[PDB]
Amino acid sequence: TDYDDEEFLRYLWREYLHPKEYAWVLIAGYIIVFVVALIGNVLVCVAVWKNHHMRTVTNLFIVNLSLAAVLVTITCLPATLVVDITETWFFGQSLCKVIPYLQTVSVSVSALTLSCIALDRWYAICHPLMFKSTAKRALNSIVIIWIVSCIIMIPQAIVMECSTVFPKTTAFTVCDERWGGEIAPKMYHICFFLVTYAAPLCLMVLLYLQIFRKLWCRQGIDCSFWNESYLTGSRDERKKSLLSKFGMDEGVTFMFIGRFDRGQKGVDVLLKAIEILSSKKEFQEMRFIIIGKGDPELEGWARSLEEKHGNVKVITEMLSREFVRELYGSVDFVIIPSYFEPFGLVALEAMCLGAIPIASAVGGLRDIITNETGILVKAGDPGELANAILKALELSRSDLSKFRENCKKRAMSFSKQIRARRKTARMLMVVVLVFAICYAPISILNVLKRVFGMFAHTEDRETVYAWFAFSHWLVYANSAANPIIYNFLSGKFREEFKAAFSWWWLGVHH
Ligand SMILES: COc1cc(N2C(=O)N(Cc3c(F)cc(F)cc3F)c3ncccc3S2(=O)=O)cnc1OC
Ligand SMILES: CCCCCCCC/C=C\CCCCCCCC(=O)O
Repeated sequence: TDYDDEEFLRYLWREYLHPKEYAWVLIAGYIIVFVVALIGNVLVCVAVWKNHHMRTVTNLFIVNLSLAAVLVTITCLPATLVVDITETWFFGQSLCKVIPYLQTVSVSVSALTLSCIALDRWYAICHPLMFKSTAKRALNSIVIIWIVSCIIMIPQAIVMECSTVFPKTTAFTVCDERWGGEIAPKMYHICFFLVTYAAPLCLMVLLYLQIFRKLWCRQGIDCSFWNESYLTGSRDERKKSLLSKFGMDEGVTFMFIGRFDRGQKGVDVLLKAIEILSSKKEFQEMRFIIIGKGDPELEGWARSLEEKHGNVKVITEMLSREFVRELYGSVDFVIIPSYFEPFGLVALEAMCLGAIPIASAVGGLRDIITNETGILVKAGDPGELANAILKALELSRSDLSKFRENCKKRAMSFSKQIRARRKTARMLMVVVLVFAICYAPISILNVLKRVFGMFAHTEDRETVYAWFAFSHWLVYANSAANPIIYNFLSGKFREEFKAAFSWWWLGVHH
């Protein structure tokens, strides 16, 4: 008649010493999370492996984010519910090593996968080469993440130990970390806080802040304002009216709008090109509007060409938003001879209103301007810009209306891409924020406990064990939350969630 088999009876003989009866609010909260995390995360894998349009690098990682969340929801979640209520280990020495090893590996996989998503997004949106990763490269990085996590969390499995604690007189079994010397655990739990929480979050905040700044602000094209409908009449009716205001008659109009910079916007390239062209009879067919302020030398050069030629006009005063809109929907060509332009907001603004851009083949403008929607040249070459202004005149003897419609369709198509990339970043950023808030209490509490040595001398252990149990539930709640973020913030996931639910209950879609 051996009593080694029964640990639950020994817990009943001690149950009176530490009652809680907030156990029902924790059991209810653990069941709710268990169902939502298991249903939601499996739907994530299914929705990606069903639809081949969904197999993007961002989503393949998101599946590897749900694979680790299903692993803990099954193996680690029920064991945490029992321990945080009974304060006893009922699962034996072998599972005292495996279960905590499975949740440290899962926390490492989750931090490194979220960092690779930010990394992949930054190399695709911010890096000047605009890298386009493949599904093969995303799966090999996924394999490596699991290999790395399984190695770096091996010391945790060695350290866990299941021991019977004798001090009323009825002993009970517990599973905890057991280190030799109080010097190694403080070193390790610093390295755990860094690799799993601190270092990834600082990396992702720095990568997503550059992604937010580019997509929201630097590429923030307001299509509600830069629109064709705000104009009146036909384009040649607006052009000749505009020229007559500056004392010019009809002619192919060229427009520059930008600061007079020494190295950047490139008005010095345009000023050099006008002097090249000024020696030709084709010059008197052209009209130039140079709008800008800045370097005093280039100003004097622009006012010197303005005095000499009657088809050059320089505007140095501050222009209203609607005024630049009137120019874009009037002039024939807009010249952007930039040395450095990583966003090309001027091109999107001008093409949306019909202007045909003659721009440098630099990153922001090279992406937007194609072979059928404008003319590209070398950034620092005034002679190649002079040739392009001659080609724009030759083309302007025919009807340019076909090119204007291509420009409007290309700038709108490019704004759709920005708006699509924006929604994906906003969704990923919420996931990160929710990851930060969910792991914040348990990461801080384990640093204060294991490194700083807090909670050792207790004033009241109820509040400390309550905060510990609450923070532990929040970690599994993060696995419940992410599929809800995908449903609220991604239309591709939302419809695929509805199609998998309709098949599962009704069989109505498939
Ligand atoms: C599920 O069951 C058990 C879990 C644990 N552990 C644990 O509570 N945490 C808390 C924790 C964090 F601090 C940070 C974080 F990002 C995620 C976490 F979950 C650990 N904290 C530091 C190192 C290793 C672990 S841990 O081994 O995962 C211990 N004993 C168990 O059962 C006997
Ligand atoms: C105490 C130090 C422990 C070191 C843990 C740091 C783990 C980082 C190592 C590998 C992370 C895997 C990144 C895979 C590269 C893929 C790049 C990509 O395409 O995003």
